[PDB]
Amino acid sequence: SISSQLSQWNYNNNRVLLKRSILKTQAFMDQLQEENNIRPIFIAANDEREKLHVLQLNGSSGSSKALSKLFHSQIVSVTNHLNALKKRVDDVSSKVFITGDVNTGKSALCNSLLKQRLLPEDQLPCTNVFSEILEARENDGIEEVHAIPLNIAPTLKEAIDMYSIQNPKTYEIHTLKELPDLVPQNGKYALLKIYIKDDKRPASTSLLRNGTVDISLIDSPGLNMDSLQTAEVMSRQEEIDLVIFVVNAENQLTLSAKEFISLASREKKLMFFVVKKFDKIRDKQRCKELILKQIRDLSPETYKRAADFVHFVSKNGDDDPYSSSDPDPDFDSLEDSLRNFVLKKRSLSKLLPAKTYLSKLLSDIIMISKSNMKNLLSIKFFQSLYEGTVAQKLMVEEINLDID
Ligand SMILES: Nc1nc2c(ncn2[C@@H]2O[C@H](COP(=O)(O)OP(=O)(O)O)[C@@H](O)[C@H]2O)c(=O)[nH]1
Ligand code: BEF
Ligand SMILES: [K+]
Ligand SMILES: [Mg+2]
Repeated sequence: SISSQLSQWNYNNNRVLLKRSILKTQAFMDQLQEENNIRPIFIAANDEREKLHVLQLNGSSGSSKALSKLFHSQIVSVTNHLNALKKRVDDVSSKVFITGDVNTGKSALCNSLLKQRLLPEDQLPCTNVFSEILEARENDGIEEVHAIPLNIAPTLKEAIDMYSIQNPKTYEIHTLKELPDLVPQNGKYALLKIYIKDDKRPASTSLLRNGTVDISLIDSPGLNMDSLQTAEVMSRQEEIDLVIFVVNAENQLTLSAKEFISLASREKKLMFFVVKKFDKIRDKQRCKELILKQIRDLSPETYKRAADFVHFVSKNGDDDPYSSSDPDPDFDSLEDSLRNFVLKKRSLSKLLPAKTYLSKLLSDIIMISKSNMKNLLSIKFFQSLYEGTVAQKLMVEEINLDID
């Protein structure tokens, strides 16, 4: 159809423009890394309103060689993030990350979205290993679990990245119902690839076989369990396009939740907030007000669109209650907003994280440049960098993603 073809043509245009800005911005990062290597860069002391958005420098030239090394590792971190964004902008699929504190109902929500009791769901801490659900066409139609062993690479990210269906040395095969035995084994597995078919449902009601976009769901291990587990959730975030953040109604957004949201918000201006266990709350209106106020503070653009992105969903499994015909307008409304965001609003759902991150990073570089401008060799460098990064930020702000 016309409006579908129009979204595709707009999506391709925006993807071209963002890729171009990513490459230019990486060059500025490379230029800043070389300059700092020969003449360490002055870092100003920032109050809270003027704190940098992406370049996390705990230290300043007034109060803090060791500052130079923190800067270098900051640029490396940003470079890795820009590469991850560039991979995502070029990837046709949409990866959805379902995360939150332990025991908020993450796996129950994934079962809800898949309309079956597939992922282990339990009163006590359960999911210790990233569980990615994909349609089985990627695995030649075969429904099974590929369990990626930690011991195939030095780091979990590297184990994940060397997995190939074509190379059996990178995974163990297991049946779908071995999953309750697999998801606790974070001392053994980096990640579970869970391949399923959904052949009895039409594309209109099938999330994984929707017929226009390849989607995978990643069920996260919980926040606030272990330092290593939290660090892995923090870094998996930048390799995924969309976050669904799951909130326990009794606790609202805890400090561990806010630390994740605040880190993800460097690129994810928009994200879903799904509040579970609201059915248990006695003072429902006071609870709802608390949650909404925290979202306003942590994710103001999500708050403006709260009707599309904030949902209260009590569906859980503790005959299959996830494919039951019983009416559930709360879940139905979440499923509809998710499909609309992912399938129809691709420029926003896929590409807004790239624009948001570039905008904030260019801002930071603009601030550093202004701070480092009147050796005189260094003066000319920061004048060129100021003028170039200013122009690039204006170009990124030109890119209009709200065209669907
Ligand atoms: N009453 C109620 N129980 C829920 C809800 N969501 C999840 N549960 C239950 O809470 C427990 C934890 O769910 P689980 O999905 O394992 O949470 P996860 O650890 O965050 O993945 C399970 O017993 C679920 O059945 C909800 O909205 N209401
Ligand atoms: F019990 Be975990 F938060 F899936
Ligand atoms: K649990
Ligand atoms: Mg779980």
